[PDB]
Amino acid sequence: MGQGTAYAEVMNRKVAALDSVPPTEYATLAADFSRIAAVEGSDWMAAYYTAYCRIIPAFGNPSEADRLCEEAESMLSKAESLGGDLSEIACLRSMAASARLLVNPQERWQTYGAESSRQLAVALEANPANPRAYFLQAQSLLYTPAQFGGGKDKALPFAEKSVSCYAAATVSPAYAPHWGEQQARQLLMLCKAETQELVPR
Repeated sequence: MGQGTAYAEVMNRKVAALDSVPPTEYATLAADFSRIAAVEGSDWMAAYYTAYCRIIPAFGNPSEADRLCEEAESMLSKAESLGGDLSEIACLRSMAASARLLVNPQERWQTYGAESSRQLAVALEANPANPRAYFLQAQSLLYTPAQFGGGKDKALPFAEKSVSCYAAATVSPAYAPHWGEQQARQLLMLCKAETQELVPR
């Protein structure tokens, strides 16, 4: 609709639909972000979203999660090469390892779990204020099968951390990633399961 020709505007519409559209349909959008990245005038963010659109359905697609990881990883590498936010792409990389882990959630812990953990450490180091970095940490710790010495107990500060960050998350310029906001919020309930009565005020 209209010539547009603006990198930010093209992404603004795509990102807005991205939240609304089912994760299965990310395949359509991944291609578009990739198309944007191929053309000049694009930024690392286009690569970020391209990988994102592959990684999210990867969790629900163990059939070729590893193969789609290859595409996502290459795009992520481009983001890293350009000099974009390391933490944001680190978060995507940890998820990719996690998605591959789901194929065999009994033996993949040693390698893929480690990959996710390694990337998360990178995410926290790169951007210590990153909500997604804490979110993934809380999620990983919550669902830790005692392998990493985790548990909801260790996910307690991480779940609250990510949520606390979203509270101040103004979001800029506009097409900045909104994903994980709702997930972190519900994750906290899962992480604490405090269920403390607080109706009276």
